[PDB]
Amino acid sequence: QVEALQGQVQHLQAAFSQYKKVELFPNGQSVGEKIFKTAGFVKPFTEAQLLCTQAGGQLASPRSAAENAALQQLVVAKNEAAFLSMTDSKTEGKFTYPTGESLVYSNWAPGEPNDDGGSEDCVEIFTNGKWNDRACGEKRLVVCEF
Amino acid sequence: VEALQGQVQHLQAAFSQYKKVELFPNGQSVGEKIFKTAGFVKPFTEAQLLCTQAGGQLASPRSAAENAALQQLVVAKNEAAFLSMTDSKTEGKFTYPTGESLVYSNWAPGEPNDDGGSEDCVEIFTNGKWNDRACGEKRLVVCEF
Amino acid sequence: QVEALQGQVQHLQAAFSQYKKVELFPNGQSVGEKIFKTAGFVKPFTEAQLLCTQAGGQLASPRSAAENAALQQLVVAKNEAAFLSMTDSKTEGKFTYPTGESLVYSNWAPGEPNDDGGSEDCVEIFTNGKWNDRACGEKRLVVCEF
Ligand SMILES: OC[C@H]1O[C@H](O)[C@@H](O)[C@@H](O)[C@@H]1O
Ligand SMILES: OC[C@H]1O[C@H](O)[C@@H](O)[C@@H](O)[C@@H]1O
Ligand SMILES: OC[C@H]1O[C@H](O)[C@@H](O)[C@@H](O)[C@@H]1O
Ligand SMILES: [Ca+2]
Ligand SMILES: [Ca+2]
Ligand SMILES: [Ca+2]
Ligand SMILES: [Ca+2]
Ligand SMILES: [Ca+2]
Ligand SMILES: [Ca+2]
Ligand SMILES: [Ca+2]
Ligand SMILES: [Ca+2]
Ligand SMILES: [Ca+2]
Ligand SMILES: [Ca+2]
Repeated sequence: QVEALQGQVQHLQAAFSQYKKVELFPNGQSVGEKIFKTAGFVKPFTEAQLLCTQAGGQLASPRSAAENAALQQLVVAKNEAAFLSMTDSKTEGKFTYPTGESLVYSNWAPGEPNDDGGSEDCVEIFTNGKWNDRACGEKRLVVCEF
Repeated sequence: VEALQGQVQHLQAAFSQYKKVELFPNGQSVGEKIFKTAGFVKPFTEAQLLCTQAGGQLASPRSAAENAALQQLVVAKNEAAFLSMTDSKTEGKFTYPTGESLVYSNWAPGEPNDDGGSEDCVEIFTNGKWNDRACGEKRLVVCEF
Repeated sequence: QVEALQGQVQHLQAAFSQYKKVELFPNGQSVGEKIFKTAGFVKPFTEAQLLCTQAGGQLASPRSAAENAALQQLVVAKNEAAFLSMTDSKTEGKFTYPTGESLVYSNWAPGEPNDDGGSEDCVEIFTNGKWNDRACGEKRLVVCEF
């Protein structure tokens, strides 16, 4: 019986693995156990953030060079800089994930973050993978992670 | 017979993650039903063909809960969508594709009104309310699975 | 534990069967054990090929009338001719799959392939389903198989 129930499960694993690859083409990227997926359009930080959380995930939060490179592929493909989840709204100069935890990785472009105009508390990632603090009111590519 | 339970556990976790990814950003889950928009507009007939060939049917909200779920997609695309119901067989009596009569409705004030004497299809607005409309018009294609 | 486990697998099978239909709508077509999926946009051959391979698949390669007809439904729906994976770049006049093996099926339009202008080594499929050898530098609908 187990011999049969397992043949059912392994058949399922096979079909599921194929559908996973199909799902990620062409708006997603898998890295480790995390999955980045772009919505394809642009929006202000607040709305971008609400879209991701309501979908059961959150805004892209690269925690390593590999994750950042994975996210960059999506930005490059859509040719639109994207918003990350991190902000320094609570304490100027100190960026944190939505959980309040401090960054464990960063890829700031030379000269950033600079809080230009005295009001750049959000983060965007360029097609070259570098980060820049930007005003939360600007519209950027929406990319969520799951 | 335990390493098999380990596989099922891994599958449940992975499949659960994949479901969320799939629904973003064009689908809405509610109960055992799934609404998904194609992202473009089409006349009723073509819109209906697209859903049936895909193994489903045009959105058919049967409760305040399903309508709210469907409303989220319409609002997201800012484009009214077609429902599956029509009164083309018997004017004034809207039915599902199967044939049964509506078990739920959310008509806007004064609707349905067969305006111009030619509105046998139904569209749902960004506000969730329904309006009977000419089937030849082009509206957001949303199917249910 | 079996009865409780048989219930889980049954639930998984039911949920998966539903999600396969959801996934294929509206850019995919399933035929046999193969799945065709269009990215929705056009690109030259080299760019198209890279996109599919990096996603873990390859450009559409219909190996039968059934597969070709399924691929045709996508091209018709997007109203855009697509690139297939085969080319005769190595040996002029001899089309092969990415693996180098010879074609086991073809659906050439009358008179094709004609290596027009002596520079057509790629293949495109029209909305009517026929094939035509074309210059790889042209932009065509991107469709991958998994
Ligand atoms: O528009 C804001 C933007 O302007 C320039 O590009 C730079 O000073 C950036 O650091 C800054 O974020
Ligand atoms: O244009 C048709 C449309 O006009 C108005 O919006 C209303 O009378 C609707 O009931 C009707 O369907
Ligand atoms: O030149 C592009 C195209 O022109 C005509 O349609 C035919 O000769 C085709 O074989 C050729 O590929
Ligand atoms: Ca999908
Ligand atoms: Ca500040
Ligand atoms: Ca700041
Ligand atoms: Ca800056
Ligand atoms: Ca009528
Ligand atoms: Ca009517
Ligand atoms: Ca009306
Ligand atoms: Ca040649
Ligand atoms: Ca040639
Ligand atoms: Ca030719």
